[PDB]
Amino acid sequence: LQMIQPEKLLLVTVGKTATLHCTVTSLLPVGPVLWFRGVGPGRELIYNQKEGHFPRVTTVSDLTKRNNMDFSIRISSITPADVGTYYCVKFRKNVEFKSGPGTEMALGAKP
Amino acid sequence: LQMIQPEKLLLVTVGKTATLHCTVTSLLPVGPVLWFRGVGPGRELIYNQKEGHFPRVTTVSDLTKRNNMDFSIRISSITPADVGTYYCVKFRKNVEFKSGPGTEMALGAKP
Repeated sequence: LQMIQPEKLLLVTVGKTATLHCTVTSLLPVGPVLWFRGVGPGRELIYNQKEGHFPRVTTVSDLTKRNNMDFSIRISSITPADVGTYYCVKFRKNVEFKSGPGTEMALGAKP
Repeated sequence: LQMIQPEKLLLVTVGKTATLHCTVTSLLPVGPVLWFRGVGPGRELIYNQKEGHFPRVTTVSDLTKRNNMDFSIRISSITPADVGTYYCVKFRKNVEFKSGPGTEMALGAKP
């Protein structure tokens, strides 16, 4: 199982919706995929399919589909507060199993 | 009519599929949306819905839908040759009507 995050970095501007791409290369082992900003114990939960309310986040694909492998998310209304590295992380049934390499979100000036 | 490209820059690595996002804020005037790499007379056509064959390119949404406003594309198999600024451009029936601000694709080292 690999957690693929094709984009190392996104440069976004304030107000935009940013899409963070993540794919899994295997449907087993069984477990949820979570999104976090940062690593280590202080990291922030960004999305959990399993449960919770994430009003700024939507999923590109239907995570409840049996053979879904797309864990990409859209985060709306980006502010300077959102800069960081976002990790797509697979858990086993929970304990962390594998993490993606992270996608850095950086903030840029409007054209 | 605005041509929105939320991401100023994508840092991608070799072999990845990169997604270039573009949305139009209006369905009129009538005309096709093309993708180019670069600006000016020397610019390279990257995608044309109207016609042509672009084996490395797929569209995120169905461009033949009446009320489609999503002109985002996926370019597979990125190499250093793909670095540049990609512009989503609306034509009128053709003459260029409006361009997006461009999304730069840069190449990064693998994690």
